[PDB]
Amino acid sequence: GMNNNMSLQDAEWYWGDISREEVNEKLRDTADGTFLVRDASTKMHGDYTLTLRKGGNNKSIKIFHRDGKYGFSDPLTFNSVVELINHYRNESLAQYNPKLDVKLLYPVSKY
Repeated sequence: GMNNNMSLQDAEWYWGDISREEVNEKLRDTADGTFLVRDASTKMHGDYTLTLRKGGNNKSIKIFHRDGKYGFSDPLTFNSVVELINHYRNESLAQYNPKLDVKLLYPVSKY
């Protein structure tokens, strides 16, 4: 019984662990809505870093992973950027953090 439930590993927007330099290439044109997920914010509840464009600049708005999962609006159970992004871009980014309301509506990927 091969139960092949592939929710999220490599979305056409998602990265995981990168720098500013490939955030320079993806956050080039933009001023709003541009997710990717870099490193450089790893300590308390959150390893990788949902860097979002705000008025021309790459602002690191890091995920609530806790140990390694996904769930910001959820009690640490969502487990997929693809559904932790469907629910968030079609609603509000004041459900994640109420200091911004954009809603991840312009992410990039190289070409």
